[PDB]
Formats: sequence, C-alpha cells, structure tokens
Amino acid sequence: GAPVPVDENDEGLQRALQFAMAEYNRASNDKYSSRVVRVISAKRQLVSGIKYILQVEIGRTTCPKSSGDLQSCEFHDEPEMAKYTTCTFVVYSIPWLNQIKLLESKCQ
Repeated sequence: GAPVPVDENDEGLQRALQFAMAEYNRASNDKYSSRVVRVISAKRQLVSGIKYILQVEIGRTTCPKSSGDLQSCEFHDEPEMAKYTTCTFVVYSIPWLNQIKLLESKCQ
C-alpha cells in the first residue's frame, strides 16, 4: 500500500551498489568533468520484489570520477552552491524469483 525507508542492516544491498558505479561509468563518458558528491536519501518500494529510489547530488569537476591523480580537485572553482546536478537511482532487487536490475538514473 505504500513506500517505506530502507534499513542499512541488510548486507545484500552491497550488490546493487556495483550497479550504480557502472551506470555512472558510462554516464561520465570521459574521465573528468563529472563526479558524485553525497547521497540525499533512499526509500524502497515493492513491485514483486523490492526497489530502491535514491536521490543523489552529482556535480562536475577536474577529477576522474571519485579518485584519480593530481590533488586540488573541485567542481571548477568554489561553486559550493552552483555547477551541480540532482539525480535519482531506481534499483531493482529480488532473490525470491530470480531478479535484480537498475532501471536508470532520473537526472533531470
């Protein structure tokens, strides 16, 4: 009948995590200009199995994804409130009937 919050006590979600790291690998194409920052929240829904709708805040920068070479790093100057992009992940996961996927990343 409705959505609910996700508990970080289940270690089975550590798999759906490797999914977001991939969709992101093809979303940043190059190796610079794009970079994630932090998570905004996460709620799980049900549709046969479970689903994880997250709201991430990704921005641009002079680094290759998370880590990389050189140091400095930054979203081009000090745009603590500029140059950014919100997005939401919709993961799918269900070991009870053979299922698990990654719908997509709703980013604008």
